Amino acid sequence: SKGEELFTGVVPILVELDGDVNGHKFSVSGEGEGDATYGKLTLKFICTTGKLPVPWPTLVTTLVQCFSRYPDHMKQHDFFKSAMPEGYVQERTIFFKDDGNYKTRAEVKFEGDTLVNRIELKGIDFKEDGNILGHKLEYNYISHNVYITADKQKNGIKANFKIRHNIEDGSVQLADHYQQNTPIGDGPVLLPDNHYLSTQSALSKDPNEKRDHMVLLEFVTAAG
Repeated sequence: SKGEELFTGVVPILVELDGDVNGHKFSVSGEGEGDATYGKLTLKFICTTGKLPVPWPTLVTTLVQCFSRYPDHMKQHDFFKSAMPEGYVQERTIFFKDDGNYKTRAEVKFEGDTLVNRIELKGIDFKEDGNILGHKLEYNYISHNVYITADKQKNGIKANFKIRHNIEDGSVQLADHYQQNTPIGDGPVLLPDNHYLSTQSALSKDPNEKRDHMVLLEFVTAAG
């Protein structure tokens, strides 16, 4: 089980995101640690360019599934850890219903003992007065699952899932995700049988942090 050993204890994480939505540029940096044994992620993200032009909840999925807890009987289906330390490229298109879309390209890999997630995000066709640019989304999270399937044609995995972002009027802003992950090394990786990753999220704020930011606590477990 190559790559698994790199996740046996607590691992420091660094996230770097460069975005541009409807021409509005922004950057986000994140730091924290992951404990894959418990499928636990603890991270704090900061918008280093000022005010985030989009809702923090809409960036959660974009901002390291290698930290998921895979039950012992499912260890042969952990594509994410198997690609380490070289890593994998993670790409998505996220369609916000009745609004614009995000296109993301990220590289997740180890740089020394730090697991790094470096992201490029481009958003187009958003409504200036819509739920995203207008910041009309509640600061929380309710979606949990994603069905992961193998993508042999690309020697990786893929997934399609909907994320629901609660709005104050009781309605929901849908964010339809289409995902594809491919290894960075020419090395071996595990192409998994179908399964789910179920994530419990928790968004919060550091009462003593003045910069625009997001504190995130997540627990992810594989099943199915």
